[PDB]
Amino acid sequence: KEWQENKSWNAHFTEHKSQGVVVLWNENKQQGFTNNLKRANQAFLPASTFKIPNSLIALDLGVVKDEHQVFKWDGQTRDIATWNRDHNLITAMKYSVVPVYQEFARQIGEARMSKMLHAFDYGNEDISGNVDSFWLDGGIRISATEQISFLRKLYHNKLHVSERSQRIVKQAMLTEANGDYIIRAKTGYSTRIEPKIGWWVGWVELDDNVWFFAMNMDMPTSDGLGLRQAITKEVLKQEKIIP
Amino acid sequence: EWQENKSWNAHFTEHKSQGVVVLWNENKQQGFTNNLKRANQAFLPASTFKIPNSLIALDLGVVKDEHQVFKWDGQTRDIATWNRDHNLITAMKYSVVPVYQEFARQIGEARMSKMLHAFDYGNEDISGNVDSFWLDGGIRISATEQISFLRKLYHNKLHVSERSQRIVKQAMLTEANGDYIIRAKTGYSTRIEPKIGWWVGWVELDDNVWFFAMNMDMPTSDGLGLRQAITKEVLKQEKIIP
Ligand SMILES: *C(=O)N1C[C@H](NOS(=O)(=O)O)CC[C@H]1F
Ligand SMILES: *C(=O)N1C[C@H](NOS(=O)(=O)O)CC[C@H]1F
Ligand SMILES: [Cl-]
Repeated sequence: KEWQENKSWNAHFTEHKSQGVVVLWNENKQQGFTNNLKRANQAFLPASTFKIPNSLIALDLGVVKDEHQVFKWDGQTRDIATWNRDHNLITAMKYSVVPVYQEFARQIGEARMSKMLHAFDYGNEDISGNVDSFWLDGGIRISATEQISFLRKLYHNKLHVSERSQRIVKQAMLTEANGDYIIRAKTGYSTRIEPKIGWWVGWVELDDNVWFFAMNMDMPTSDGLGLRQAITKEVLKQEKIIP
Repeated sequence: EWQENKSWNAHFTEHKSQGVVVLWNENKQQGFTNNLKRANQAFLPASTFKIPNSLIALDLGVVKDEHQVFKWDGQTRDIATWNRDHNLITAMKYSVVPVYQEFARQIGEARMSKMLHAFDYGNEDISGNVDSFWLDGGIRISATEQISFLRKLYHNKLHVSERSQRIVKQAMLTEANGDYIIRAKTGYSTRIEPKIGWWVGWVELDDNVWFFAMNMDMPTSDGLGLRQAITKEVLKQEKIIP
């Protein structure tokens, strides 16, 4: 089959009194796997996973020159300590620094953002709402399977932006690497509009294959945020993708 | 500019080993070593030569990109991971000599010689076979010369395309987590005394980069793990990694 439902993965959610979906895509076999085919195709606010396309657009338009360019703290002190400092594209991604990406979005502006998301075939392509918040409380919606379609294009340098912009964002997505695998990914937490959900989207690079992944889960409180990565890794371990 | 810290000798002594670690603090423009003399002694690069080889092969279009497949020739060699297909990422990870021998042949002596001059790489001498000179030929490079070369690569200042430099830095990816990223290449000079192990690269932190280059005497393959282990003991002592 091209898509396979594996309800056995539901145990990794229920074991934590959680609900959500993991979607995997085996690039060599062109085969997908999920615990929940319906939720795999349900569209949600992307929240901080939108830093991938936002970074790409900012780079391709020269809003961001390169991964070294420094974005000065605005002096407004905020809840998350790591945000109250200067950043570059690498640290802004790592610490998911909202204010930096709000400024990128304002400099990209409404018209270029809407055109680029259409060029990317990104989710419902709807940027209705505030130009500097629509991915957290506007009209944009993307499903786990749509996140995978977008990430496969980025992985292959097939998005309609320069190869250089694609290579810089994939560098900035680096999360973990050892002698067994490389993960390039981005977390999100949709907190403003119900339902509150966590995201983790990206891919696992092996020696001879790539496994794309997109997961979301109900996230009523920040208490469960570590389960985004932990449930994903339980599934990757079950499927013998990582040791 | 250069500070000798003989207190690091304990990390070699403790493992009944001899060698040099060179660190470079990019933000402060300050270098540190256990041994100024050995830091400036030139050795065969062995598999550390895969960095400049990769760069030249990408810049000339001998390698199209990091996905291009180099087919196994069906000849069983001693290192099991070599006996299969590779791309640039796995060829570097497993240090696959046959792949790089073929790159060196397609590049040719003339283009190889000019590019190592452009890189100011070691003694820029490619005497010996086009496809072994880094293991038993004329090319030699010191730990301090590795750092100069790596700093250029890190900044995209080598005389090759930006694209070539980014692709090789991707191929050098060795380890990453929430505290650091290491981009590096191992080597083992086995043919001509002194038999040594290399580990060269850098540690990316949020707010700085620490370049490193280490070699150590390696009389048998037993000690190869010490290249990374001793380097990490020094990085942990200097509070660079936890
Ligand atoms: C993004 O989804 N953000 C920014 C910040 N943290 O994001 S992340 O899940 O840690 O990557 C707070 C949640 C939301 F506003
Ligand atoms: C290069 O140094 N090589 C190739 C191979 N392994 O190299 S490495 O130390 O693992 O990078 C065997 C020794 C030497 F010929
Ligand atoms: Cl990378």
